[PDB]
Amino acid sequence: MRPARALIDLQALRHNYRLAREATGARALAVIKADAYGHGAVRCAEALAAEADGFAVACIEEGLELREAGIRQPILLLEGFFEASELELIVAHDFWCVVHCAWQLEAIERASLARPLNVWLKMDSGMHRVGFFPEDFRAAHERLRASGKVAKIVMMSHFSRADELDCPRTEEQLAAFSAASQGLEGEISLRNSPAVLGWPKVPSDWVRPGILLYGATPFERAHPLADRLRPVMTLESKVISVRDLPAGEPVGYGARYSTERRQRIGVVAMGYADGYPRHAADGTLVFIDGKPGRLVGRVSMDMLTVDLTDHPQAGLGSRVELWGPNVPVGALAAQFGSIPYQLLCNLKRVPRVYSGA
Amino acid sequence: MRPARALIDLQALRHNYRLAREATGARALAVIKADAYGHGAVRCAEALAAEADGFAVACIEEGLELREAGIRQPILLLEGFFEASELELIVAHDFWCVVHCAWQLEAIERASLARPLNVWLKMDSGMHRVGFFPEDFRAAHERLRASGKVAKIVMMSHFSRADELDCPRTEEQLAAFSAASQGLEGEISLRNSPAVLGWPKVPSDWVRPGILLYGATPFERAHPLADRLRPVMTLESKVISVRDLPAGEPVGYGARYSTERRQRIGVVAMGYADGYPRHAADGTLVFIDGKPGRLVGRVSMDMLTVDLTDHPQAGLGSRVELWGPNVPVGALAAQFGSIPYQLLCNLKRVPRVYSGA
Ligand SMILES: *Cc1c(COP(=O)(O)O)cnc(C)c1O
Ligand SMILES: *Cc1c(COP(=O)(O)O)cnc(C)c1O
Ligand SMILES: NCCCC[C@@H](N)C(=O)O
Ligand SMILES: NCCCC[C@@H](N)C(=O)O
Repeated sequence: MRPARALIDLQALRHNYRLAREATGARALAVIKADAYGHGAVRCAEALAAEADGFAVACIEEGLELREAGIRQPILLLEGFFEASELELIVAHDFWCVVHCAWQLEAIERASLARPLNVWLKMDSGMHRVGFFPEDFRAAHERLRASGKVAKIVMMSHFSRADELDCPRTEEQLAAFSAASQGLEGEISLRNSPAVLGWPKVPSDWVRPGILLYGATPFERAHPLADRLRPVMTLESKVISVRDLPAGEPVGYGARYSTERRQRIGVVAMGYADGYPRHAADGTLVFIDGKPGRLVGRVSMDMLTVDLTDHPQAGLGSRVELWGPNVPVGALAAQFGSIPYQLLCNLKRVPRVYSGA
Repeated sequence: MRPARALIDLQALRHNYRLAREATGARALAVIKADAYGHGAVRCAEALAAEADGFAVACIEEGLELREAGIRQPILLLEGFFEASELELIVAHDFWCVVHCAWQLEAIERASLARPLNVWLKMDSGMHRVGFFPEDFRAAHERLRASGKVAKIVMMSHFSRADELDCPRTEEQLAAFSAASQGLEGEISLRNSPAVLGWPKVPSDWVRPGILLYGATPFERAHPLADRLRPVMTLESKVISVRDLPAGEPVGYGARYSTERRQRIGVVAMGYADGYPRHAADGTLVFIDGKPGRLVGRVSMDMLTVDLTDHPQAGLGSRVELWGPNVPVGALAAQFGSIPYQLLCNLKRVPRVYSGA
């Protein structure tokens, strides 16, 4: 069969979750939306179940997936419900539910509920994605309280630029949040991975680490705490064909790359349909049999090419690391204006082989 | 549940397959590797089964998927086998098999085979991906013939730049192929979608249309025949939140976009984990309730934002077309240096709803 695969190190996952808790002194929801950012939500939840305060996902189906698999820890629906008809199963499966807008509030007020809802009331404190404006937040809170449909309320917001350590936007958003929620009782939840790792003045009773769990830094440069993260996914394959070429020969579609000299090229069983980025430029780092090398030629749907010229011992069957502990996925992604989040989420087709369960 | 979904129009698929056959007068393998470029290999094969000469996939597992579903038409493994241990099931499932390199040839020569193999001998005629060099092709052919392990041989190659209609690389590759295969008996197979649509002087007994099946042109400009293709996938969702903003307010992560004026923004239940590109720039075309609109703000993993200011009738629950028959997926992709192939292949999480079966 094809030698492509994605290794998922669950010990590394636990390590990274623990770092988040230790750094903050807060309860932490492991953010495992989008199939744990491509790593496998059920398997990652199972691995964290014994020690996690809870999980967070994008929608009720991701939530139900976890419940069907036997996850009993709290689960937060980060966007709430999309249809009011979801409410009976939200209550029955005991999902914690974000409320970010007026129509959701109204649906709760007129809904017939078997048990009260645990609501995470979301404020738009400056990212202008979802949530109530600061000036509308108090009234929303009082309406949840008055409804008799709501048990606890957690007050929440989310940062747009916490990955920019020299940008004060995070400070501004916190100030707006604190001013608009002042005097309201309940826990608060503000911090994502960059704020957990890099913004120690930001408060939170509940933190919400996503990308750090997977061992990719959200930051563009080294950081003493993010430096301690352990990459979870290794995307790897093998060389399936070798070719000797004279200089000036085009490699792959579009001839973006031509051989610079007489070279030996290896074809690898990996391509953009698997999630490896088509945008990866010539000179992109790869590891070949445990040594640094480069990608040359445009990535195809199923296949990619690497330079074997300075790797005389390498050839057919050599192992190639596309990303992992030697080839950081975030540095790769930022090369062409992406973030590690996207590449990890794009993982498809290849087997996922879990270790450390 | 979340309103995101991908519509797959199987009538459009059949239409596009038929165009390829009609334009060429050749037998056509429907290329449905990578889960039919994200559209669903089994469902697309089932839809084409009654009229298709055959299918082509990337590997034995994609082949087996089709056989398990009851597909009885020929199936070509475009990269052959990755391990010689695949040969017994290749023979038993009657897979046509590419042979592109010496180690595969050698494995066939020493393999014990229950039935002979139908081999597509692949030449590297200038793309320098897989296949035998022209000067090695004849000897490879004679070795297959002499082995007594091989029934038919189809002589094949593949073009690197046929999507560039003003580039003579396609002509050069054909010349090299014809010169090196001259006098050898058997059918030939050279044409992919751009060569089917745009290079009528190129011969082929078997054509291999992939991207045109899905109703996306491989070309950067209009073309009379590619213009007749019908988009197969519609990626759509709905507006899940609306927000009025003053001018100069940042929208989404990174604040790449700030409101230009007083605006109304809508949050859509679609993001890059679903396959919608994170690279999509502000001003990207979308269709909102059947009318042109634009994307503003950076796309998030699960959510994206659109400008509703000039859409006074639109709001909560409005339908948004991300790509499809009004919003061409190829034009979107080429905006930021991608191709339609990648975006379609990246489809994840959302339901696929087939019509026309
Ligand atoms: C995705 C998400 C997170 C996790 O974000 P990271 O930046 O990956 O840590 C936390 N909170 C919310 C509201 C999210 O949507
Ligand atoms: C993917 C593939 C095709 C189909 O290509 P399109 O450009 O999508 O038409 C045809 N032949 C080979 C060898 C392929 O790998
Ligand atoms: N068919 C065009 C799409 C990209 C590459 C593809 N030829 C592959 O088999 O990898
Ligand atoms: N969590 C960061 C990844 C991108 C966006 C994500 N916040 C969403 O819920 O869409």
